[PDB]
Amino acid sequence: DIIIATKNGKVRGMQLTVFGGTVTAFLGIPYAQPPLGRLRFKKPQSLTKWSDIWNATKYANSCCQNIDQSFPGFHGSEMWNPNTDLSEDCLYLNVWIPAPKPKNATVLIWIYGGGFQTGTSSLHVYDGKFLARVERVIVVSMNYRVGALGFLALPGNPEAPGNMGLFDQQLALQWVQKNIAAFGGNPKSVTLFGESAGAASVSLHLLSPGSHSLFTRAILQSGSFNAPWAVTSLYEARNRTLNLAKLTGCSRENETEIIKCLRNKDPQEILLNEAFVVPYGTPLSVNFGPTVDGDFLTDMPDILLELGQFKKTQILVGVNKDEGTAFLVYGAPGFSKDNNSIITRKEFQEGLKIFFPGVSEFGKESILFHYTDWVDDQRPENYREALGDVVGDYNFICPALEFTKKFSEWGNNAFFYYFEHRSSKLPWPEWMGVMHGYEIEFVFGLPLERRDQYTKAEEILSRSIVKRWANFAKYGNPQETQNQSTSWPVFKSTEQKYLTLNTESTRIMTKLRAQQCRFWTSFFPKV
Ligand SMILES: *[C@@H]1O[C@H](CO[C@@H]2O[C@@H](C)[C@@H](O)[C@@H](O)[C@@H]2O)[C@@H](O[C@@H]2O[C@H](CO)[C@@H](O)[C@H](O)[C@H]2NC(C)=O)[C@H](O)[C@H]1NC(C)=O
Ligand SMILES: *[C@@H]1O[C@H](CO[C@@H]2O[C@@H](C)[C@@H](O)[C@@H](O)[C@@H]2O)[C@@H](O[C@@H]2O[C@H](CO)[C@@H](O)[C@H](O)[C@H]2NC(C)=O)[C@H](O)[C@H]1NC(C)=O
Ligand SMILES: CN(C)CCNC(=O)c1cc2c(cnn2CC2CCCCC2)cc1Cc1ccc(F)cc1F
Ligand SMILES: *[C@@H]1O[C@H](CO[C@@H]2O[C@@H](C)[C@@H](O)[C@@H](O)[C@@H]2O)[C@@H](O)[C@H](O)[C@H]1NC(C)=O
Ligand SMILES: *[C@@H]1O[C@H](CO[C@@H]2O[C@@H](C)[C@@H](O)[C@@H](O)[C@@H]2O)[C@@H](O)[C@H](O)[C@H]1NC(C)=O
Ligand SMILES: *[C@@H]1O[C@H](CO)[C@@H](O)[C@H](O)[C@H]1NC(C)=O
Ligand SMILES: *[C@@H]1O[C@H](CO)[C@@H](O)[C@H](O)[C@H]1NC(C)=O
Repeated sequence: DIIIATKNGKVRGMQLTVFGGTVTAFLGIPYAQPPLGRLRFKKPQSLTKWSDIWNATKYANSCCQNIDQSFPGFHGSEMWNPNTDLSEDCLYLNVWIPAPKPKNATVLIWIYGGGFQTGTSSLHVYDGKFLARVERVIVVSMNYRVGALGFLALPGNPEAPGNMGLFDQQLALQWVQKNIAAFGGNPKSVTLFGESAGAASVSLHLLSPGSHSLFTRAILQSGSFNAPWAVTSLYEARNRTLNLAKLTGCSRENETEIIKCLRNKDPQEILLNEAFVVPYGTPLSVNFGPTVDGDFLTDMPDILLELGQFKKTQILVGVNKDEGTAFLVYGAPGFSKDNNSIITRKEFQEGLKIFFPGVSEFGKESILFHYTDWVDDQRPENYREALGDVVGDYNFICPALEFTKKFSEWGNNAFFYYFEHRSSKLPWPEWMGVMHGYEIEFVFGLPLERRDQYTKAEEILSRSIVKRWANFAKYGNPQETQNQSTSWPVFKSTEQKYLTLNTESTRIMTKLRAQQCRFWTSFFPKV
């Protein structure tokens, strides 16, 4: 029996057998007043103590959110949908400490992704019990608000200021500062890590001053704030807020009266109208996301980055080979998870209209120009592979590289990886490759479980990734010093070296997607 006393009360953990060892899990610790009733849309209010022993023995409610209904029954897409009840009462976090209780352990804090509209910390692929067991780090994850309930913004108006989901996270980071010492964790050695919108959330904590003192280092997996889907403009955020007010009858004229009106609508009514607040939509459409609120973010983050105004520390940043493929079966004509999705120039051109709806005819032509100079015109998958690369280079790879370039320029160590291993278990078709989101199980040491059908080569690759991530977290340097591993160079805006992760040879390469990213980063922004 194990009971930790937090500043707000006592909490009872539970015991987990992992790899002939024992990990203690604390699942579902409240970290704020439930944002219910008059607290909907407002910032997370601090929590009143409890006298009891909170039985943090089961994952808490996931936050309200629309569910991806594109592949019922299919574990490839369903493994990402929430696996506890949805509920506005969802501000909870989890703690995996190694047993025997550590003394002064590095803390890893996981922020999930999901387009800022979806996600939950209780996913099987976010299970921190492995990392605690193998590397004796403490893993913490939290649920934060998503969609309108977590990112609605009427600027200046505390009734709905924006970035509430980000403030949810930041209140969790602070819970860890005030409480993790009781769990055997060193609040002075905290590494934020996250994926996709999680990764972009991590970058926004580097920029936000109120986060400066809540963490030590940062890890950005397939995502950063300068990604085109990541920050909403103050204009759009109001249009999207008001358009939502029409669709729900809640359109008033006193702004606060509008918010008053939405607080009395049902979570399902708000959930069901979010989709239409944009006039056109793409599969990469963050309807309600981060904005420049003058509280969490003081200015347009693209400026803060450019002018060095961020927490000075080490970052580890990477992306997956085929970031873009998953999105093609959510709309692109001629694509399917269930055939080889060979497509034509005309199908290719039509999918550009799908993925860049507001872009001029010449913008769409320029994308076709820079991705169809076929080295070999014979290949039939030319246009299929091109579109995946379009979406992946524009939405994920290039913004990650540009962020690492820019952030390293102010003198901090940065390490870049390129994950190129396709899971031996992966349930999606082969034309999709190394998909967005499918390094996460390797980062969390799930292949370390030999009773899971992963190959032995995958066991090692996970084992090495878990070592590298932990060393980065403890000592700001992501090396695997013992097993004669390939050393991981720092990323310098000059030479731009990165590490490839794979089951065969881990190599050191240079200037990833240089041709493609000069286009996306210098030309295309101007069209
Ligand atoms: C700001 O919002 C208006 C309104 O959008 C319409 O109403 C919403 C509730 C939602 O259902 C949208 O799809 C609606 O279109 C936008 O103006 C609309 O623009 C679209 C573009 O296709 C047009 O078809 C509609 O008829 C327009 N309706 C009105 C009332 O103007 C406007 O474009 C939005 N601004 C931005 C920057 O997105
Ligand atoms: C690949 O499949 C797509 C998707 O269509 C569905 O999936 C198939 C596996 C099969 O069950 C189809 O009958 C399904 O409808 C096909 O795209 C369709 O293509 C036809 C003709 O090309 C067109 O009328 C439809 O509008 C398309 N629908 C969608 C949703 O894209 C595509 O033709 C298949 N291509 C190859 C090369 O196999
Ligand atoms: C990385 N994790 C975050 C993976 C989780 N799902 C997605 O990221 C995703 C979601 C998508 C789309 C297009 N529309 N929606 C709708 C969402 C958002 C709003 C309400 C309905 C649900 C595309 C993708 C990309 C995607 C899908 C499956 C997958 F295996 C890996 C992936 F990369
Ligand atoms: C919280 O849990 C208390 C003790 O839990 C029970 O006993 C221990 C030894 C374990 O076996 C555990 O799995 C058992 O459930 C309960 O006595 C107490 O009522 C619980 N409080 C709640 C659920 O509010
Ligand atoms: C815990 O340790 C604190 C300082 O050490 C920290 O850990 C190492 C790994 C580095 O990241 C370093 O920067 C950190 O400062 C002490 O101040 C603290 O009192 C220690 N507490 C206990 C209970 O051991
Ligand atoms: C809007 O309504 C609120 C709630 O009564 C009120 O306090 C606020 O001052 C109003 N503002 C205007 C401009 O009418
Ligand atoms: C190093 O190699 C041994 C086998 O010689 C393996 O059991 C161990 O876990 C490895 N550690 C890593 C890759 O971090």
